[PDB]
Amino acid sequence: GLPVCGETCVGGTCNTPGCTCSWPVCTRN
Repeated sequence: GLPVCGETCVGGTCNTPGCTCSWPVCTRN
């Protein structure tokens, strides 16, 4: 739930391990 992945996901997918797309920002927990 936290935007601490240093990654955006405009296209809908995140590449950082443990991160998922809270569109359009990658989040972890």
